[PDB]
Formats: sequence, structure tokens, C-alpha cells
Amino acid sequence: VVPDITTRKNVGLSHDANDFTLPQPLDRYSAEDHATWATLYQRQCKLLPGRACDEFLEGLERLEVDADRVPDFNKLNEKLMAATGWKIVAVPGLIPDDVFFEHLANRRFPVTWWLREPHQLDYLQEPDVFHDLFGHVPLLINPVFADALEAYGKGGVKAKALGALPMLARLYWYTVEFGLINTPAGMRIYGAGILSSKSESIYCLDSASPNRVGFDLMRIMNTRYRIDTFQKTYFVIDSFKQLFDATAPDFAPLYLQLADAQPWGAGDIAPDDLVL
Ligand SMILES: [Co+2]
Ligand SMILES: [Co+2]
Repeated sequence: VVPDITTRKNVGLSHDANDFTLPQPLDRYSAEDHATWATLYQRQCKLLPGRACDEFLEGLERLEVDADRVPDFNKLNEKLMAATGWKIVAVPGLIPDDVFFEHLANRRFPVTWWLREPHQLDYLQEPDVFHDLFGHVPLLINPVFADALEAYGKGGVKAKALGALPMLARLYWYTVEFGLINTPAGMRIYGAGILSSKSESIYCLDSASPNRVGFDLMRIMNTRYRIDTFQKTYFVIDSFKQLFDATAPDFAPLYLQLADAQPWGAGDIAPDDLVL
């Protein structure tokens, strides 16, 4: 057993014991880190036109996400706060789900502060600052998307009280992390896990292999996912409004009905799916 990357990167740093935040450690970014950031940024910006939803590419520009260095979170926050009242907060790496949703409930988006090493350029399993900031943050300037996230966050309390955090986590995964959005110009991507990826960005739109299924709240909350492979199923929304509107009803009876149900496997098609 050797220390994992999260442990190694955080040596000598602390974090709040309750909310897991710390000030962004600006001094810890090396020349190599800025170069790695610049390489990832350039790679994604070459790949994503015609694949990412237009709002994502626009958000990168409106927030002035740096092309050439790891961004200063405080500086980005000036723009994000003026747009939708959100801010990003630095965290050490993966945090508990209850803490994560509590941040979202308060319009704080947690971002892992450290970056993958150059040898991990192609892929990192852990979240890092490229995935969290480049992948997740640009859409937070869209007020409908931002409201959906806040609503997910507020749902954390009820989910925790009912032992249903994993059901809310599935909704988050299949929307915020791996969601597709249909447009008159064809299918586009809004999931951050795809937007920061070297290759999943290609597969999710070009391959006949994955299922593309119309968004359905109950179906999604009853669907397993895997973290270590490309998604076998992507869920497709018509608009960010659909995401927000999905949060309108009381989730409590949905959780209880699902508590004793057998969940769908990551690759299953349910009898009632709208398959696209
Ligand atoms: Co700790
Ligand atoms: Co993510």
C-alpha cells in the first residue's frame, strides 16, 4: 500500500473538518501543472466544438477560464458570482455526498484543487481541478442549469434522512456528470465527466454502442452506474428547463418506492424507456 494521489497532493495542508474546504493553495502549482492545464485545455477546446453544447463553450469564455495556467478560484468567482450568485470552493478531492449536496444547496461548487500529473494526461480516475473546474463550472453561468444544481443540493437533506443519497447521486451522475442534451443541430454534451474526457466525448455521440435514453427521473434514480468505464447508457434532456422542472415534486415517495426495487444495471434498457 502506497499513498494515493489525493493523499500525496494534500501533504502539509488541512481542510475544514465539517465542510471539507480550504483556501486554494496557489503556491503549490508548479510550472508542470500550468503546462498540464494548458495541454488539457487545448486538447478539449480542439475536440469539443460540435460536440459540447454551445452554452458550455460560451461559459468558458464568459468566466474567462485561463487557457494557459490553473485558474485562480477567487478571480473566477468574481465573474461567476455576478452571473448566478454561485462560487467555487476548493476541496482536497472526493468529499462525502452529504457535504457535497450541502455545498450545492448554498450555491457553492466544490472543486478539487490539485491537478493530475502529466503521465495521467489521458485519464485520471479521481476528480482533479481540470475535471472539476473545466468540466463542471462553465455551465454554472446558465441560470436554469444553476437553479437545477441548487435544487439537487437542497434535496440532500431529505435524501440523507431517508437513506436515499445514492438515489440522488444517480440523478447527479446521469445529468451533471454524463448528461446529453438534444438540439435541432443534433445531440450535444453537457455532462462534465464527458466534457473533460479525451475519448468519451467521441464515443458518446459517434458510437452506435451506447444506449441514448430520454430523461426520466424515476428510471434514472433506479439506475446503477460504473465509474471505471465509459457509460453504457446516456440520458438525454430536451432542455435545462427539463432538469430544473424534474426537481419540482416531492422526492420522498419516489425514494420509498425505489427502496425495495431492483435497480437497472448500467447497460439495461427498461421496458418503458424512450430509446433515441
Ligand atoms: Co482529512
Ligand atoms: Co464530476
